[PDB]
Amino acid sequence: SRYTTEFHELEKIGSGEFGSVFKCVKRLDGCIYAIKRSKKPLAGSVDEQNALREVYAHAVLGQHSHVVRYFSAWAEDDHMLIQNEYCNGGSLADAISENYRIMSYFKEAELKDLLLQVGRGLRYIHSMSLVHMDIKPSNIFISRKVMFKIGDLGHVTRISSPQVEEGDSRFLANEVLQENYTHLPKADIFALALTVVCAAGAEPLPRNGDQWHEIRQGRLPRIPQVLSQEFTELLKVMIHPDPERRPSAMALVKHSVLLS
Ligand SMILES: C=CCn1c(=O)c2cnc(Nc3ccc(N4CCOCC4)cc3)nc2n1-c1cccc(C(C)(C)O)n1
Ligand SMILES: [Cl-]
Repeated sequence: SRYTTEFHELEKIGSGEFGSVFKCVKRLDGCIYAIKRSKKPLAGSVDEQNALREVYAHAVLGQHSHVVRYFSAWAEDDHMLIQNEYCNGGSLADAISENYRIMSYFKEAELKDLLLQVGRGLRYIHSMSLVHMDIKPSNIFISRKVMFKIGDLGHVTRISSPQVEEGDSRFLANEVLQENYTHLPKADIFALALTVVCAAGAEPLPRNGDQWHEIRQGRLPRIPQVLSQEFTELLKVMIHPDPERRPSAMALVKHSVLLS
């Protein structure tokens, strides 16, 4: 078994319908990797398509400091395995949860730094004519003096040849729900805005109903902390009903409120 042979299992760091993810040390180089191990999905199924989007996403992407690095992927024992960079700070979701537990928080300064860094990742992905389509706190990973990296490329698709498996409904732009895929990069921007709103301490986001529509009308959820009217205005325009009014990733990373 390549998995057993090449790696030693240290700790389970994820589990779900996707299988499990393990912190592993690679015997040859002594480095830590995050390795996802899943039942090989039924051929011609949602999970296979999702799985194919991820491998073929790296085929295009390669390497960037704000995208979780991919090293290898293989299949054995009717399981599939993908070997990714290990980010020692867990996901933004874990960090948000821990903030609530010990009652800490991300400074506004740190919200802007999160926005800029994930923005740089998106700028790169979009420049390769791809879109992530599942930006949310659980898919942003932290290396710790802090690097935010975009992970979980299973929903990644082409801009020009749009093939869309919808992301989490809590972070999903209305136009994607309306099967309008003419500006998918702006759907990532919408989701990033709500991701920062979660980090800023907002209540849990709605999965549907009134509050869900209220957000897609361009109204931010309640943020309990003191954010400048200017940083707020940036987050508001990022969830603009009209996706063409939302800034692109490249406009985002060059925005004044973010510099630097
Ligand atoms: C290889 C799979 C994707 N993935 C990375 O590329 C990837 C890269 N880095 C870390 N670092 C890290 C993650 C959690 C912890 N915690 C340990 C204490 O309990 C709370 C979780 C610590 C480190 N994780 C990564 N991944 C990971 C891990 C778990 C779930 C998932 C998904 C599939 C999105 O649900 N992904
Ligand atoms: Cl666009």
